Amino acid sequence: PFEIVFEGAKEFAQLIDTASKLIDEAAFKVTEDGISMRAMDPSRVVLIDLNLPSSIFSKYEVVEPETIGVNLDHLKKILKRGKAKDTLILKKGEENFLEITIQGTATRTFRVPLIDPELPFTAKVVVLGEVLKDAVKDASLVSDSIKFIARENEFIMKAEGETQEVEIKLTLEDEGLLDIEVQEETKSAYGVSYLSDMVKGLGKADEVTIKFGNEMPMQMEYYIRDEGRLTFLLAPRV
Amino acid sequence: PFEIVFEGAKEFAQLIDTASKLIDEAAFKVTEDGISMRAMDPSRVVLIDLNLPSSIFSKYEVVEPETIGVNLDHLKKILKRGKAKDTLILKKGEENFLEITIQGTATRTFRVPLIDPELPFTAKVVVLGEVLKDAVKDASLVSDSIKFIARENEFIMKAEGETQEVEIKLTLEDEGLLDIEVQEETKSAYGVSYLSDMVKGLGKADEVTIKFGNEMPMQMEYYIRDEGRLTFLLAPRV
Amino acid sequence: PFEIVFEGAKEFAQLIDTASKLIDEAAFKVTEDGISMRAMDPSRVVLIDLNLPSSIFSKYEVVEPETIGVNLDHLKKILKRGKAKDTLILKKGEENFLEITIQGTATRTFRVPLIDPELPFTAKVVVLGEVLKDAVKDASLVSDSIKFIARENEFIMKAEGETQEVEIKLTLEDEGLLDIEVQEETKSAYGVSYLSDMVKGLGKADEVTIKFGNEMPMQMEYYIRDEGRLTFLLAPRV
Repeated sequence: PFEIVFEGAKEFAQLIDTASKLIDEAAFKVTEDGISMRAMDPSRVVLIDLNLPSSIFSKYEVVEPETIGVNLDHLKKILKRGKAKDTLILKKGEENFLEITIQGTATRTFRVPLIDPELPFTAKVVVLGEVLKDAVKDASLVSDSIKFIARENEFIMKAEGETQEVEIKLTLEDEGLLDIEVQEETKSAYGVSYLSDMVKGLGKADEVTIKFGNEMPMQMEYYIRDEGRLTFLLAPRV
Repeated sequence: PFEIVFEGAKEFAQLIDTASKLIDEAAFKVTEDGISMRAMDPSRVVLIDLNLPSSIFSKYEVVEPETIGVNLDHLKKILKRGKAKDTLILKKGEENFLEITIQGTATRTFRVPLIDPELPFTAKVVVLGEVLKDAVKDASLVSDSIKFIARENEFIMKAEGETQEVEIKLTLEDEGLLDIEVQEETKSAYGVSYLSDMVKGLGKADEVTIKFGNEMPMQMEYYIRDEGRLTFLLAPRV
Repeated sequence: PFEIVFEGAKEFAQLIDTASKLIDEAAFKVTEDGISMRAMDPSRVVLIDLNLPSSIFSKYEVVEPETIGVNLDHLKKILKRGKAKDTLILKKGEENFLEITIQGTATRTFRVPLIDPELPFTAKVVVLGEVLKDAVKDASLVSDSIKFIARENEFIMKAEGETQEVEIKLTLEDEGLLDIEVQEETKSAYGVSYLSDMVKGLGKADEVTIKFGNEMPMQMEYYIRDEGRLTFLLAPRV
């Protein structure tokens, strides 16, 4: 059982929506420390790891820890009913139901039924969210895959298509590149469709840390409310 | 014959649009006191009564009273051509045509051809438009019908679906509930689809008066420009 | 070869988009004086003449003049990736490729492959863009053709449909009419679908000069960045 209060329903809705683009259903582990969730998309190409610490909730009361399963598609619809200034209350008792209350000008309570990484990276780059998002959109216009190239103090994203091509270079002098630590020239390619969903909802000024290796998965992480952690693991493109 | 001037074309367009969601054609009675119109939707579940007093028009000149029939679908298209700061001029002479002039940066004149409740309520509630609108949208996500429950100083709207449920409670202490007069516990259910169209265009801060009774129709009314009156009569759901 | 820099990617994207509504592919003549392009739509009803002088570019370097052909549909997609504050760089070397760089928070470079009026008008009218645009939209609601009537100090646009009609009159006293020079009463009709695309992107306060004659083509022109010239020649409706 628990009672968790989050200020800013819209923000929470956004997070869930992002997750729903890849995940249809998932189990949320609710502990005294926070809420965590891990799952893979249907194609088993993306792994998503979310952690929301109790510190981002205006009230976090967990009587006894518990894991709950929910349909994200159904969950998002309800959460999208909340506004930016609305407070969201998540409550769970004995029954297999989740009580979702949107409190604003009035109190609206929904009742929804509940259902039942150690990689040797050789490159780490920290870029601004705006840059990452633009790069992914540019690439989608030319190809279905985007190549990541990381060299000493240099980060490049390229996409090659039938007859078109796009390239985004970045150096320490650039405002988009905050940090870069490369042990050796690193390159690999990933599916643009996946990255599109991943960079969905991503802020403009938020810092995104990307780690990857030659022909190996990419790890992407950024924070929500500075404390919440959203980590993605994306397999390379065959 | 007449010449009626309304300041704010967009506002008028909005009113007509709302009406067009339920009504396809209707007769407008134009008298020296104002413009009135009454009609039922195709399913005969909703009755709409509109009254626009001469006081909301910047100029209201009626030479001789007259009833005119018009296709609301055609009417709305033209009215939607007007902006928020545009002045609307409605003129009618001898012929079976309505002259609609949108006056803004230029004068644009359209010519369109013309075509040819005593209930024993036991509950009256006055709520803010924002509350009513949110409640209807919440409910549409779970069911096709919404239950209205009114008790002494307590108003509740519930919707029960396959496995989901939504509930919105309201008390005098709530900002959404402005007034409540109940003679005895009153309950009934109505179709959400109808209420959706009815609460369409409804303001956020405007006061809506709802009157109903056990398993009987609901009367809903609110004002336009504080003087204009829009009254709906909605049959209970079978 | 050349290197042309334009401040405000979005603005350029808009111009190209407008052109793409009528033209699918076209050759741009790049000279030391500026960039010009002339082409006809598929139905051969509209001729478009564009001239962008070097003065509207923040940097205009043309080593050797050159004509380049491009698919506007492909071009617009890429240009739409630019924001209002982005700088656009167009570069061409030896190969049959156009290098398009959007420079903002980061530098994104696209590589796209390159592919290979003396009328006796009797009426000239200068009207505000807002008026022209509203008039075209009003007319599209009633007919597929709009009639232009120009008399001494009087300009009228009419559209007659099955049973509806629209009319927009303009005099020197009107704010929408800036100037009018008529040698004799002039009238002709044009296709609304074409005018819709032509008035696409057209500003609200920009001055549009229209010249036409009895049952003859209409010439429409307005400026982009006060220096750029966009001229349309529209054949009368049969």
